[PDB]
Amino acid sequence: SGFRKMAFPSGKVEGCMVQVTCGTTTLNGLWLDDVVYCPRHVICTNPNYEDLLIRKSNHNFLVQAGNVQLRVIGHSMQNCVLKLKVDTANPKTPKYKFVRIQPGQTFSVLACYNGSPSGVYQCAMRPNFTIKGSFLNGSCGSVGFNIDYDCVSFCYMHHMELPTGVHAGTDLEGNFYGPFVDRQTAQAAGTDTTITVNVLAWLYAAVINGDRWFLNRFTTTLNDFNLVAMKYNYEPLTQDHVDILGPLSAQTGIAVLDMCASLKELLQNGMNGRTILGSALLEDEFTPFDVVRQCSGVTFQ
Amino acid sequence: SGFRKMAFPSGKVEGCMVQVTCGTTTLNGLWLDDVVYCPRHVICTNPNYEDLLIRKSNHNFLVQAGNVQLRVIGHSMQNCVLKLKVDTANPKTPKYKFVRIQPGQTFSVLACYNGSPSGVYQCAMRPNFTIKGSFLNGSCGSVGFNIDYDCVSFCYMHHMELPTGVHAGTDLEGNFYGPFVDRQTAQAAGTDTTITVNVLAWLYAAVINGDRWFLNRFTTTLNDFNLVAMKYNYEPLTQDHVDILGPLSAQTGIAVLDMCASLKELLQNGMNGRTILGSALLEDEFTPFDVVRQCSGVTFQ
Ligand SMILES: *CCC(=O)N(CCC(N)=O)NC(=O)[C@H](CC(C)C)NC(=O)[C@@H](NC(=O)OCc1ccccc1)C(C)C
Ligand SMILES: *CCC(=O)N(CCC(N)=O)NC(=O)[C@H](CC(C)C)NC(=O)[C@@H](NC(=O)OCc1ccccc1)C(C)C
Repeated sequence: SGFRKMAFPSGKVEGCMVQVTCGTTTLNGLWLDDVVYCPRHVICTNPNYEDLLIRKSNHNFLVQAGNVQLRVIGHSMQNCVLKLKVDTANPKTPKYKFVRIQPGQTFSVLACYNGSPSGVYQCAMRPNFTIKGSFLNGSCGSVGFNIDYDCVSFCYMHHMELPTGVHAGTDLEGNFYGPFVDRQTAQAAGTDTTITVNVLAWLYAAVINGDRWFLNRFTTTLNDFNLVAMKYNYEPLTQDHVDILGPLSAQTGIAVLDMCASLKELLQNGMNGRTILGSALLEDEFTPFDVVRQCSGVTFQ
Repeated sequence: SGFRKMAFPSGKVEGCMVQVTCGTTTLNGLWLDDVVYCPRHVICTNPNYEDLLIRKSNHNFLVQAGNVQLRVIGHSMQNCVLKLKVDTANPKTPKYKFVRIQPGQTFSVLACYNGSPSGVYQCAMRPNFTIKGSFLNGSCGSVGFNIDYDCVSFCYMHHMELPTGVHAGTDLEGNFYGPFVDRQTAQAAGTDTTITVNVLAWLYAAVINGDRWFLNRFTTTLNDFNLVAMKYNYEPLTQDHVDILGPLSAQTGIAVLDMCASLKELLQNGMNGRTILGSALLEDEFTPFDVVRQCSGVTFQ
């Protein structure tokens, strides 16, 4: 027992991280097979990146993999990522896929500086397509991922920090999550919501772990719950959401709509001093899969 | 910016994890050079472990390192750990040290099942020598660690779960943290406290990240603060604690005793609906070093 914001082991990703330097810009690069993927704003000197990239050579790009020079033999822009063809394949390349995630889904971030792993932490993709990350200068190029047995599902690469301290990047094809662009404009995250199905998943994590004080005798229809959800800036709850909670429902014996009734009183009455899994807030950054994995015993290799 | 419960990259530890099986017990083993360290209750069949270990052979112990058999050529008890001498050194052994930590200090846990990494998360050693971990059956043998440049400071190996859902283990010499033993008795964690210097470190993390609403014009002496600390089951604050916060003090310009005054009103008045770094609680599982590392940019390799 216990419940913790837990990341995937980072070792498979640590082996793909590299330092890309061209001009006076240094950022992080992701090395898979013979390509280094990195943010295109590593390119020298409002920008017309196609224009600025024709102006570059291969030798402009200094790729450090630990202590080893990586000779770039080609380059190419893919949306907002750069793809640097190097003469050596990464012998540590894990099995991988580039998969775009939905808001509501979570991933682990390996924050990196100068191609060196710094820390690992778990995030979710916010309804407004930002992420509440932890990133300093030089962190761009650091990737978000999930593991599924032995396969690394790369889903995010980090690009910029928005004025609210939240973070914006792209999937690994260079397509930004959300209405964000890799320049300097007055960009701001849009109004965010709470991920209802994630909060419900976490209430089931609380019940699996013996926290039951918020449980209750009441029930409610889907439509009535949803009337209280929007009132509190919570995402609508769909029937699929309810089916995805089925396993947690059936394991704890609490009907999904019954757990909704409890979320209703929690939203309407607050938490009256108590805590749920050591939190005084309704946590929304655990999916039903995260809960089932942490409270069943699933591994990865 | 941002502030997140961040772990060290786990890759260096992932490479040391192995599955130890003897009898019908399977747990996790830590493979460094030619020794596998593991909890001694892997031993077969209230126990007199010296008695039960003379009754074992080397071949009793099945060590799996991924897909590879590891031949045990010797064994030995060290307090509550077992040391299994194997015929092959771990070529992935990082530079390491076995260091015992103090309550108040933090570490990253690589939870493992059957010798396979499952997740990584950040913990602290509670004042009562437990840890609020996240562990299921078969997790014992999983280690806690810190990284310092390239060196892995192993500090914890996990052994058991206490009735409150909190966790107890040993440093890597087999000496338990706290008055806990590796058998089945009516053991229970003792009354815990809050790590004051850690909460103050986190208030500075909040101020470094733009959360300032709890700041205030007031000051207080050390003795007066400590009168309010004990009243709220908070650890006493020593002068050394204040010196260890010096850098955070000097970086934000807020005197340590001034930050104490703010912690006083927070304890006495609560948080009045607001949140600090996205928490509705006063967090105590970040040390001053954790804050400085996350809000300066430090890496490890
Ligand atoms: C690649 C460098 C890096 O490490 N970045 C991540 C920084 C972080 N803390 O997440 N990325 C940047 O520093 C980028 C570099 C550009 C070439 C993309 N710049 C930023 O993220 C700035 N943010 C920003 O400009 O957002 C748009 C904006 C501009 C003006 C007013 C409001 C919003 C940030 C200030 C460093
Ligand atoms: C090594 C097996 C393992 O995975 N463990 C970690 C379990 C966990 N969730 O952290 N360890 C155990 O299961 C140990 C095995 C013993 C051989 C050490 N057992 C426990 O942790 C039990 N806890 C326990 O007995 O605590 C003492 C106690 C006994 C009776 C009443 C109150 C307290 C636990 C019930 C599995």
